[PDB]
Amino acid sequence: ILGGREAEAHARPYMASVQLNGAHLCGGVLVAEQWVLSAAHCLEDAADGKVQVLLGAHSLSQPEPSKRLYDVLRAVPHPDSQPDTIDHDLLLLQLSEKATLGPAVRPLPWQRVDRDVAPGTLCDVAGWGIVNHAGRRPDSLQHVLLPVLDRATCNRRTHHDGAITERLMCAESNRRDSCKGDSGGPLVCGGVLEGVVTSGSRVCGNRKKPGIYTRVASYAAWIDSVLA
Ligand SMILES: CC(C)CC(=O)Nc1cccc(-c2cccc(CN)c2)c1
Repeated sequence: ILGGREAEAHARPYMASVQLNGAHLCGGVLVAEQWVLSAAHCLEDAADGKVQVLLGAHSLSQPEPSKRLYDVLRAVPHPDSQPDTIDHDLLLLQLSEKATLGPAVRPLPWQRVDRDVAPGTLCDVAGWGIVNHAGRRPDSLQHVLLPVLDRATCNRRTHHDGAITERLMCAESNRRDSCKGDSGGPLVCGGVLEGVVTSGSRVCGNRKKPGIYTRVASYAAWIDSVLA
């Protein structure tokens, strides 16, 4: 998260760190007792690494009573996701067991009704991704409020050039932005999960290249079907 602030410890009890070989790789969101939603691009290149999900965390390194590391039983990428596109970039991770629910570990309800978030609406984005242009990685969870950008402006030639489908939304990226290591984490509007961070492009914090988020409501039938 560029241009954000440290979050309040455990105020986002849905927040998950998706880990490869003991290190934070991607954000994720606890959406049911046994399932975490993240981005499909995260698991390309996992190949024989230890894939785990850290729940109940604030600091990645320091000990905390609520922190617990879970193994993944099953990972289900959306079947139309591909490494060279930004489309359908969702991943569902089934934990080895039901997560232990508590003040610091709780699922976040997600939008099932396919309606665009209105432009200008401020949405909360959180993660352990990099926090500046010198590559600094934070120890503790960061967050930022970003205004939703309307799809037609997002789709102009100077911005993302028709790439933003009805299944994607954008937010302003002017010095405040999701960045490397925030992928798969939550965009929350009205207290509900509306988006999952994705990227087509390496650039962060450039007004001309808005952040892109996969609209979970757009995949509501697929999500339900995998959760059953
Ligand atoms: C960590 C893997 C999923 C590989 C990957 O995609 N890396 C990578 C590198 C630089 C910027 C970003 C990136 C992420 C989230 C948002 C944005 C821009 N808003 C950029 C992403």
